[PDB]
Amino acid sequence: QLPGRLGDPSMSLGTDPRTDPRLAAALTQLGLADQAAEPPVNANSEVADCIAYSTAAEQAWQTLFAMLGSQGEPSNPVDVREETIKGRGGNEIKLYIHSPTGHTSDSDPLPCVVHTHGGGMVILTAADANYSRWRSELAATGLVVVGVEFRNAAGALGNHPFPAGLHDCADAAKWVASNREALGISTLIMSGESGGGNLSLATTMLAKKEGWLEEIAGVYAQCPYISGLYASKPEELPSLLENDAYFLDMKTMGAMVKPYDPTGENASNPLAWPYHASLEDLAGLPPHVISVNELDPLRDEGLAHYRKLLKAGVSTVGRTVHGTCHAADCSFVDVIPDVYFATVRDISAFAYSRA
Amino acid sequence: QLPGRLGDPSMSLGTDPRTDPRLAAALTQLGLADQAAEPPVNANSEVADCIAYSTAAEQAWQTLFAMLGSQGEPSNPVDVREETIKGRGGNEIKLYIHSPTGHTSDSDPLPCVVHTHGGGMVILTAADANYSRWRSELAATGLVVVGVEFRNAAGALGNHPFPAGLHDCADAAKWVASNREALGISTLIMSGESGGGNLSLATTMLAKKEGWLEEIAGVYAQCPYISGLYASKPEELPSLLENDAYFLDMKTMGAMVKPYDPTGENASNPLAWPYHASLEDLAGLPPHVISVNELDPLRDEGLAHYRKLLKAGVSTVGRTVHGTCHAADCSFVDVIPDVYFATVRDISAFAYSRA
Repeated sequence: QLPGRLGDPSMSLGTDPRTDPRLAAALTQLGLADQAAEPPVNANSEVADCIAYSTAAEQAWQTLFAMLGSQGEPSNPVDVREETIKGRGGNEIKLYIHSPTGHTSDSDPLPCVVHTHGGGMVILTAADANYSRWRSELAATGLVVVGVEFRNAAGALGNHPFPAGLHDCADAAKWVASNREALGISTLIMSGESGGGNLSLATTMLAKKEGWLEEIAGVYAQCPYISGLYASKPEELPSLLENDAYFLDMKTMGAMVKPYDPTGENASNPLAWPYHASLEDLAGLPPHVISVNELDPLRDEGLAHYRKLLKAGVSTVGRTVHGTCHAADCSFVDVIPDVYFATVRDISAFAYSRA
Repeated sequence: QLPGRLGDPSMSLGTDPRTDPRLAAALTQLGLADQAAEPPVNANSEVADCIAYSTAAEQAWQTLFAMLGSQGEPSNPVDVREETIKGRGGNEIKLYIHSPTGHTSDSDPLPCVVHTHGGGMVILTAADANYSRWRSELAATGLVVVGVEFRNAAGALGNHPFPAGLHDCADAAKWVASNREALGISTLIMSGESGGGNLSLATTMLAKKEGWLEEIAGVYAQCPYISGLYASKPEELPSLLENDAYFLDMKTMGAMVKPYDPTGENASNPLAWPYHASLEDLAGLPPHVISVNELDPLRDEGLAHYRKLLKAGVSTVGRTVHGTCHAADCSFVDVIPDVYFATVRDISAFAYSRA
């Protein structure tokens, strides 16, 4: 039998023999083990209706993710402070700066992660408890972690289509790069998951285009949401069928593409959807790690991009995190702590390896 | 198209779109990118002929690994010393002990890895350049690494069938566990690849059987060679077909099973072939990481074991290393250094996480 829904169309995260049983049990309690429901909007819906749907959904997702993340704290003490910087267009960008307690500009410099959160570039915020927890767990390993509060296509921080969020992430990375002494940092890597994996990849491609690529020492992109092809069911990406409605569903994602690119004119623009990068777009980029989730419909576009990076001559490591739905290793610290912390340690070790 | 030879029976490491192109290029120059040849012996061959073949094959593998493994040294200085201990039956077991230069019994204790090398439990030695390099690279991250020179079923260190090598690995681990102060170590994990993945898993199961399980804080098993089913195409293990003759040839491994278990009486003994463990056999084991290679015919038995460990309630992380043939991340340091060191960092971080 072929895996997932290729072998059994009725299969779900709750019934798939590949799911980590601890995660399956937690998903069942959250109502997320069964196949995701069909949404009232899709890729053919009007932009305004796609925006409204995403905006209406945001709080419920925030509530769910927060409870995964608010019930504890890192083993080592961490400080968080806020800084506001100016975007290229004059907008104010909030940064959440996480560091080990006692770390100052007089300390031995630590590696830095510029963190770009998920939510499909459309919803969720850096202030959300799951993302704050993630940045603090990273900082606790001996890192300065900068959480970018970038503009979103919808929701509380909307409504700002591509390239607004990308520009904010780029401007934040540039600020970090020009404030190394003040932050007490050595090198800088971009990292994030899902829509944030997209933004970390795209920020680095943009740095190349803008002549500041040397500031970025590496990229650790988790479960990247990078094809934009969820409405088109491309044959080259079987995971879209195999794991459809495993937390994420094609129809919902197809609707969520629209707020990011309302005209559709960026469907093959690598800065909007990195999966579409040419070798030339990637040439000369610093080392990358691409980390995908086994039971994720986005798995194959992440792995395809991993292969593209290699073809372009980029130093690239590719990792599948087994037993996990989309982004589970970024959030489910109370249920699969071994998996969660394996990823935290991997990202931190990678950051250290670039210094 | 289905992946690898499932979609195209003529596919090889050299033509598979999944292969890391750096690895593909290196294999092509070595003449090892094409499908591996049909062996002169198989599972139907007399045991004596399988032993003779295995013994004859050892030199070719050693020569290949020597060139991959001796051309450099760790970034941090490492000392190596030798200690000889007594096995339970009275044989002498050589240990290669690698540590950061300056590390003594008076230093702050470091985590320890007891390393069990590959070679299908039949060939290769701890003194081989690739294994020495691996242990030194691990030590360079801040570890004491103990390389066990266990008895083999064939070759220079033969001919000792199951359970000889297993007993040697167990006895080495017990010695390390009884000499923590002298070695300057905190915790110890078992780690190794392929046949050494088997031995690390089996050593830990034997510790459970013998009541000294508490001494082992974790297990990091790479590309484990654990089913013993290479002659038969079990349908639950599609990778055996998908990636057959990618570096490893399954008909060949069917022959190499025989020196380990000449009577065949241990084919479903979990201490010889951990894939056959029951849920009760695995209950109570300490945390595991199972790390498989994407383009490895052994991939699926490793992943199956990962899932069984979880079903038995063991804390388990599962990782696929993409772009790689069997064990490539353990040896091809000059060709895919980012992948090689990603694994070194992962093992070390796991060891630290148990202390």
